[PDB]
Amino acid sequence: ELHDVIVETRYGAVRGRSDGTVCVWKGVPFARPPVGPLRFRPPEPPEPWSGVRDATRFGPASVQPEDRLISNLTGGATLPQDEDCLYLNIWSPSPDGRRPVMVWIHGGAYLTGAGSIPWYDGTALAREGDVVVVTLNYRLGALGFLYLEDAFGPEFTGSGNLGILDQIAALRWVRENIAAFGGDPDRVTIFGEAAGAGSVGVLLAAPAARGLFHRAILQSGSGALGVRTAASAARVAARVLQHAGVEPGDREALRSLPARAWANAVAALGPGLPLGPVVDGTVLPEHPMAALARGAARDVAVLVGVNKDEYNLFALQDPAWLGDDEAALRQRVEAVVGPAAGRLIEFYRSRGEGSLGRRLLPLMSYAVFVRGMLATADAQARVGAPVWAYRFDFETPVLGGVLGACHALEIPFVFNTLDRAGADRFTGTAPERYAVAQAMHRAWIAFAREGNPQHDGLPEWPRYDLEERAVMVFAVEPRVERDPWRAEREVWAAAGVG
Amino acid sequence: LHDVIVETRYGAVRGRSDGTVCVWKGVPFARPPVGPLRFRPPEPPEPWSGVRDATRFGPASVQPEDRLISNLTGGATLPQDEDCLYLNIWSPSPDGRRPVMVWIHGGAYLTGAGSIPWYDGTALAREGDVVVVTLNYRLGALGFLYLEDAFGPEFTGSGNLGILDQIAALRWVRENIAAFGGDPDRVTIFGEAAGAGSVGVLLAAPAARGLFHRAILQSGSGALGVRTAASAARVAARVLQHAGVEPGDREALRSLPARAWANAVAALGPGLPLGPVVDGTVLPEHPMAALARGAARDVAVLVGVNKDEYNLFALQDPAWLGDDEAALRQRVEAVVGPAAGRLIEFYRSRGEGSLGRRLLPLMSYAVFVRGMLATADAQARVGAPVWAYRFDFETPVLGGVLGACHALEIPFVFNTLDRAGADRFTGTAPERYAVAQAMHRAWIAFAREGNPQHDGLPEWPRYDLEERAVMVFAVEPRVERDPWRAEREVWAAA
Amino acid sequence: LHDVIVETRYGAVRGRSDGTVCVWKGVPFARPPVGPLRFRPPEPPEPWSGVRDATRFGPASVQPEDRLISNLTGGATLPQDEDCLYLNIWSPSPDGRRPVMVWIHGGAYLTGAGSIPWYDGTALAREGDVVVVTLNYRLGALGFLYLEDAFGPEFTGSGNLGILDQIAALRWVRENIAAFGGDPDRVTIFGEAAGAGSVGVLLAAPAARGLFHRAILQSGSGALGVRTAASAARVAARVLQHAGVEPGDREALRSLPARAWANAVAALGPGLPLGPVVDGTVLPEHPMAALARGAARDVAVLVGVNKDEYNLFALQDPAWLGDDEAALRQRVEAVVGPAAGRLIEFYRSRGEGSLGRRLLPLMSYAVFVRGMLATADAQARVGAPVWAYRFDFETPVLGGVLGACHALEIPFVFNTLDRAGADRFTGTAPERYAVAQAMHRAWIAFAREGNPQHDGLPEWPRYDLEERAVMVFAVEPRVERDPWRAEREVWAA
Amino acid sequence: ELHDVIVETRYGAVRGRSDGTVCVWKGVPFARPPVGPLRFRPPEPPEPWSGVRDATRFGPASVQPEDRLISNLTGGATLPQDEDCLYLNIWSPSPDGRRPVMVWIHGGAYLTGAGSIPWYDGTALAREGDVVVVTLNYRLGALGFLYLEDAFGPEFTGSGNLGILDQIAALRWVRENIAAFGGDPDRVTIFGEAAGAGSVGVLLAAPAARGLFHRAILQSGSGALGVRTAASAARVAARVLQHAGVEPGDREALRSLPARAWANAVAALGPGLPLGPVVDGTVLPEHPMAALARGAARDVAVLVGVNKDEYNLFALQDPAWLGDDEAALRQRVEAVVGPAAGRLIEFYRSRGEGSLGRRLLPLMSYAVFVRGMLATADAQARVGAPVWAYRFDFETPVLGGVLGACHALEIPFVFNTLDRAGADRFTGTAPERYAVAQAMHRAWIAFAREGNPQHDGLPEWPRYDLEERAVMVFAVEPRVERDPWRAEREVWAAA
Ligand SMILES: Nc1ccc(Cc2ccc(NC(=O)OCCCCO)cc2)cc1
Repeated sequence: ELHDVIVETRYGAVRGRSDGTVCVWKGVPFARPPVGPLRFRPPEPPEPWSGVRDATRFGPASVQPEDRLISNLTGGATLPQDEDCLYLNIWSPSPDGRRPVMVWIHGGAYLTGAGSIPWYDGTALAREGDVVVVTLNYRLGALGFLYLEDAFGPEFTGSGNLGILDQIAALRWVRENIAAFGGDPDRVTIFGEAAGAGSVGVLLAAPAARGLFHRAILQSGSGALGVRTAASAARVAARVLQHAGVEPGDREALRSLPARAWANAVAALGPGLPLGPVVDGTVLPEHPMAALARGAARDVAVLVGVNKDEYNLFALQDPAWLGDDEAALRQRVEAVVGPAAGRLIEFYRSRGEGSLGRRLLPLMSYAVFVRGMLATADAQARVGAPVWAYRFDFETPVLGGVLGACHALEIPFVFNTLDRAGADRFTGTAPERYAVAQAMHRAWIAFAREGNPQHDGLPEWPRYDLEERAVMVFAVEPRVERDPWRAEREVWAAAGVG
Repeated sequence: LHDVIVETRYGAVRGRSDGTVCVWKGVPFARPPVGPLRFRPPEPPEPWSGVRDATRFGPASVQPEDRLISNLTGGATLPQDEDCLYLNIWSPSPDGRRPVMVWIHGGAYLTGAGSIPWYDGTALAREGDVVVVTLNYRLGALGFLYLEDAFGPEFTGSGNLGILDQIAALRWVRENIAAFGGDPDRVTIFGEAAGAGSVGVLLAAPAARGLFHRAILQSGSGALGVRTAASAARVAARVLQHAGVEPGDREALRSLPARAWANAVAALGPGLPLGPVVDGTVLPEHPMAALARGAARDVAVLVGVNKDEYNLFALQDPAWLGDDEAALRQRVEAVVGPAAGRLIEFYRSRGEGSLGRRLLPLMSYAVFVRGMLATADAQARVGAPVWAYRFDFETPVLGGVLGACHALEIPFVFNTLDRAGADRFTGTAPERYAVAQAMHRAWIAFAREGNPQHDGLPEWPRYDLEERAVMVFAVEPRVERDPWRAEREVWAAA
Repeated sequence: LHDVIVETRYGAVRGRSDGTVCVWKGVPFARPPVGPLRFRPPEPPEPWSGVRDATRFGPASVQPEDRLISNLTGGATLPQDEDCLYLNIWSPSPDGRRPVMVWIHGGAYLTGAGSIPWYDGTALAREGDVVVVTLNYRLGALGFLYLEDAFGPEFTGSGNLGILDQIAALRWVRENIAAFGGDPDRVTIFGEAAGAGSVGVLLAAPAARGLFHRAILQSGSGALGVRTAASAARVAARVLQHAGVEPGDREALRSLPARAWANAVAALGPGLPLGPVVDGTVLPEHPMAALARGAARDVAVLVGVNKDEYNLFALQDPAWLGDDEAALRQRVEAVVGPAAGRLIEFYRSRGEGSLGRRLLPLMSYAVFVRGMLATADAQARVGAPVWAYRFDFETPVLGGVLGACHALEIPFVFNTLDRAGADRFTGTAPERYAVAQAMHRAWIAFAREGNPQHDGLPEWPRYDLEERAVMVFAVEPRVERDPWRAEREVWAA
Repeated sequence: ELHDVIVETRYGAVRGRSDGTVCVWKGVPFARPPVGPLRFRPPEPPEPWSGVRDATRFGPASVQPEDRLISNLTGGATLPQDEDCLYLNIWSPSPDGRRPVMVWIHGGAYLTGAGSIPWYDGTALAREGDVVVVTLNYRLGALGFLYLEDAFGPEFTGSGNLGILDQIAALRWVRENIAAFGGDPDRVTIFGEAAGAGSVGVLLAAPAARGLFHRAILQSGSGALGVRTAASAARVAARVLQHAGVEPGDREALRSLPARAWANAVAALGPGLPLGPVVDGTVLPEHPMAALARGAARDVAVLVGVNKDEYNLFALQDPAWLGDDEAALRQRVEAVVGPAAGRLIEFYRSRGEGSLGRRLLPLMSYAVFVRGMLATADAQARVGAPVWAYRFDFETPVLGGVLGACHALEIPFVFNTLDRAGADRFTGTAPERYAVAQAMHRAWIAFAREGNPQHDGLPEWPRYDLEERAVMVFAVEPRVERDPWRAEREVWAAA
């Protein structure tokens, strides 16, 4: 029942596949392959081709270190990978028409992820919403985010944010090329999770990105999340360069090094967030939250949210977050909040259950996730942009119930990909989950369509405002909660850090 | 007893009437799925000259001997054939446009038939002035074998062949029920267990749209048994290996004796191996996703469970009478997996007596209750009329170990308590007859007027998110609001 | 606290006594294997005149971070250098001739040090009047990279540089131990996990013979981590490609920073890539084949495992705690291959909890339990004295999922429960003191008397094929006969 | 009538009082007063005195916090305190004779208590048992158990165990001088309750205590109970020093600070047992359970036991133990047992009857009390030391019987001091208490004199061993029950 659909981009015709209800194009190039001279340089428009370019198979992902997250609790796979990775994938109802478009930037801490990830499959989104879904690749890790301005001078300006430049390039392709695949360029929605949600925050600042997207969705991330100063990023690059063996100012060595050595050279740094968005002063002139506050996205409508137990996912990576040892927990908190650690540890210890660490995870959830979201939601209300806010409370039962409503759990609900690549393992197989999944997926569609996420599956969902801070909670029973983090908002306001 | 002859679109059929009710039995709604037609979508029956007998039941679908209730009950093995696609009609008279009740029997998608005496429509027909139809759908591998991997796209819908027969039966009812005195614009489908599981699929199924206006789900839901295509594809290979049919061998697929499929499927073991599959054609999406979206907003639904669903299965596996900690824990994990430990902890503390007895509500909640409650709330949110029930009448038999077990409610709705072997299942208590009537008239009311309210019952509000009123079937009937409130939270949270 | 000066064959070294025990730290037993000495067999240090400080620990071998244990211990980054060939001596007095216990640490041949606090020999020395040596050996590529094909004949034996270092430390102990209060002819070698894996190699290795009279194997065997020459070359070729050293590029090989080798090992991926190699010289044949022939017929053995070793590795991979069969099948099949179907079926029926949790014994048996019993069988069959143990004390951490996890016995054996964050590893139960003492004292009695029996324990029979008696450590010590009889049947067939 | 009886200690003559059946000396110093310079120093033998010293009145208690848990229920007045607190009290039938000696080390969590408290009154034991009874004061709180070896350097080594050192000084005094008061120095039994029992357990680990006792009784406490590691005590000492306003290395601040200020600083740390015996590596070379496991007390014969509802006393402090609030109860349990909390609560909830807190109270009894008893008892049996186990099941009916057989209830029973001020309120007024007391009062007497607690008022009382795990139950009808804690020992060990 699968049939071909052939469409011509400005650069060339591509052959994709349709069953008559949805068309899918995979591995469509939105930029020139960023290799050789183009490596550590911004994306350029793709080179034109004669003939019909095959889009039946997914394009190779950016060279990345292995992430246990994909392998351990998802069957997942080791992603097929290549330095020539600048490809996008399209799901759309029909090439005739002008449907709203949803543009997905994946997370994974700026080190991992792909648009091709099975749970990001756009078949359900395209069918349900009468919308177009695009997933794209952006350069990751050292090849994507190494800040070489201090190390290698002006020729590497913007090197800190080349992945962001990749996301900008893909958005330009959407505005330039999406019509051929059945989309409307004036109703484009960008949505991302984790590092992708960070990327959306950065995109919201970037003057270069302006006018590529009316609406943005930031899931389990914010413009604060992972963003770096030029100096901090310059030091990281030197540590990275040293593992690579590349002396600063050595152009021959930087091109010569194998891409896999670049992935490993970052991997040697150790667990955490070694690379992120850089405030380089060109691509990112200022901190994204600073630009957010000044009103850069006042015209843009934004939907932003977090999961109830955000940091709990990382306990799988770092098992100390289960122990009761007080000294170590302080050390982890110190890195997050610095000198204010003493004040916050005292507050959170009283609340919650279990070991001190179990009670401390909400502190971590707030600092990394909730603080960014609340700042994001608050900033928009002042500037007058319509904004809606959510918390994902659906809890996976696997691994004892320690995870709860953890980081990355919410993705199958938005994409309606519960059945995709045996997701049930991560979230469980409870029948109620379809209802909440349908509630979130249709809300996102509703937001992408009319700038209002309301639909019939959900109770009346009010706009987020400074006064009442209404939050829609996705759970087995959805409800709207006003200022749910008020205690957390105020304590962080008084503890010097918020 | 006088003969009654009716005309279907395909031919005349001869039935029987006692002057109160007319019964037509083994009326064929589809062509025999044999030879080339085997493992293929249902086809219209071949026209016959003459008046075809509708006095005798057709053969049942080929089945293993389950004997779960039959060992307790007087019940005996049904005659079986692959040519089993027949429906049975009881009606007061062929004249008229009465409300129609279409019954989907349970048995876990693997056993049962419309010919089972418990599904006799005489009582429903006489009391409520409706036409009641009972039907056969294809069971097991011949009904539900997912062959798309083995033989490719050509056998699309193999996963849902039994549901397609139900649709064909529903299409037949629109064509022919007028001839027997039913109104095709008033068709209600009602089922128990796997029957109810099929009912939830029908609310999703696009091809079923407009073949019915109402649904009744007993001890089952569209959550029950439904599998993904990948999950269904793996099950087929195990059945084929026991069958000894190579994937891609069409001749061997046809050459194989029909009985071999029952053995091949049965050898795999207890569970819900086969059920409706979310293949994307018959079932485009999981049945539960359709309920939330409001696909069944048109349909008035009556959904419920028995008070002690899981006790029935103790007849094969007797641990549930015991206090033994180790055995009960392992059983819980098989059904609910990672939540078992904590779930066991919550249920142990409530109630009295043995651990198994305290644990059985957990298992009732996992298998049956969860689907029923999700159905009602999806309907409540979209505002479709929904009523909920719990059946609390318990059987005295077996020392009361069953209580209000799975499948006990069947004679109560059908007013067939005095049918053979029903009382062995239900006991012979005098109080049971009023209980059967109280459910029965609310069942009749739901088909006839869309509201199950009647004089025997207290006021029964529609199910809503806020109050979640549920009618409790008991010697003294009462509405209980949000009876599952405490249990709802713990499954969702930690 | 006073300085103590003690004279080794190579030089004077300055230790310290609290009045009860004397400790020497950071005593060099070989020339630092740097520069030209890098990737070469260990050589005795150049002698020095005068007094060197031996109050401070030597540098550890360069190693990847052990996040799994380091989170539980909390320890800062380990000071590390290619110049890492140091051992540490605990003695009641430099005067005397006591039996000697020489410790080889685990860490999968890439990580660890003698400087790790759990291995502190004071409690054994103070309680047992024994000399304890803890040592560092070259780790990772600098210890175990097979370079014979890649860089030619200068690197004969390069697979076993870390094993050669252990022998060199044992030679230095032989000549110099009398000076530290040891008897150079009463030496028991004991290790855990990869340390016991080296012990198994030592029992097999011809050159090791006579450097030790007794062996203790905890959670390890001569099978552990050992690669055929063929397997080692395959892993070795990968490392250079990661490293960016071309084969034959000798100067780049010597010039490359030691940290860069460790990064290259991490790039190969998770597992046990590096280990002792059957090069035909250091290891003429496989340790288990040599043990069966009688190569270690002289050596007396105490051999054992913990009850639930593999639970620890579930922290890295939660699939073992989860029910996801395909990953578990991929995980189980990779070590046992075709046999896993039945084994997975065999284990599935028995036990409690998740499929992976029920499957966890399968991995424990494949990696540890089988090698232990193979080692014990050979020593009994050849006529060597051998004793067998199982450690059943359970950690309460992480909801008690770890149970008697891998390495749990280490604080009990050394009686280092008081050391920082050991109680985090072991919990706060008082019973542990009594369990530690049972482990503590029988380890002492095996070194001193050659028999693990002591008055606190019930009758401990020698492991033999007839009864297969194994002493079971728990809150109440008991002997269980043929405890794995059921599991032995299934694995063979 | 009370008339003077005069005996001369090595340090001088003492004037005590005889009723013609029992002689008592109060306020006898076994060490020079640890005040000023002697503060934070090991006890020093008293300077000898010429003359007849007044021993008619009890000596001052160690400076200690107020007690309300039992003091409010019974009615105790505020204890007289002074930094000069090192005094002991002797009960003896006559200065003539060679009796066995029972020396009592009181509980109070190393912060409170005294030997002079009426419940420990030794009159009945001497009169009934022909034994010498000594009760003593040891420095408490900050002065007793602060570990200053790290904070203040070598001069304060062993400061963590001064209270333990105070007890040792008294035992030496007993060895040298007890024959003067009509006792035998080599037939000495030490006995202690709660923290007192901890002191007895700890003393078994300490080398100097060896030979100062021949037998030991540990009641509702253990060598694990309250004992802190060198780092942990250093943690508390650092917290104590900050609260005190004493800079590390400032001896002037250390000496100058008022004793109450030492008590006030400790209170500010918050609820629990901040101070306790320290494994300093001098006084305490090893953990007492390690010392038992090594066999250090293999020759010492021990009698050890617990009460049925030890932790119920704490219900008076915290009503949650009567309440059904799960979240609050779990946090108190979690603080103690950490990761192990969840499974044991399931086990404990599975057993028992009544409220959630009621089911969680035995959890705290076993963790804090029962497991410590068993570790001591189990260690003793292994080395071949004679050991005996008991359980006291008599329940107080006060405040609705919710306390049951609470912690410390046996104390008046052991001494047969039920009529002493404030004891009837704690035990109730049932007639059955005397019958249970007589068997309990006499069992301690018989063990001290003969090393065996057996006597006629009790049924045949088997030695506790690992094989049978026999435990004598004291009740209105006393009975032997075997392995009464069987379920807990397995569940606590196993999973
Ligand atoms: N991913 C992975 C899988 C299996 C193994 C097997 C293994 C691990 C360790 C040892 N021996 C050892 O090193 O003992 C200390 C435990 C590791 C702490 O660094 C043996 C086999 C290792 C890593």
